Amino acid sequence: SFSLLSQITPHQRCSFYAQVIKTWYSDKNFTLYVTDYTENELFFPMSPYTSSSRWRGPFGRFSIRCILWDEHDFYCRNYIKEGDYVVMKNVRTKIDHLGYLECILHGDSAKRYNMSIEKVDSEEPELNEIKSRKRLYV
DNA sequence: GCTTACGGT
Repeated sequence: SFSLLSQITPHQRCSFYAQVIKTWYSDKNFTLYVTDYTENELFFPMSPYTSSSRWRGPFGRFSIRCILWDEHDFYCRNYIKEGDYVVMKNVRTKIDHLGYLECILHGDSAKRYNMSIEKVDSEEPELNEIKSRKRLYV
């Protein structure tokens, strides 16, 4: 079952559709910042004032950081692009030191947890709520 | 795993 990002909670696995606002690969991991244009009280509040001008996403508590490790790194780092849509499945959630909720795709070569992330074609009807809610927001 | 809400690799 899928959840809107508004609905998800830390230390409970979740699946959701989202649009990618930001990517950044590093020597340690691959990070995404994603939104479905629903607000979560535990998300980081992005400032309209100090955010990078490149930030093509919403402000306030409307996006979430996703850390991708290992196999998830290697798969996505030169594949998932900013603006792309994704479905993420049975990902783990946790907080950072300041209490902000984020999600994590950790190593799992045994696939114990049935984790997956895959691109969704822009025209798929599954993305329609995201597109409308963006309207509402914009 | 994670100091970051940057960069453009």
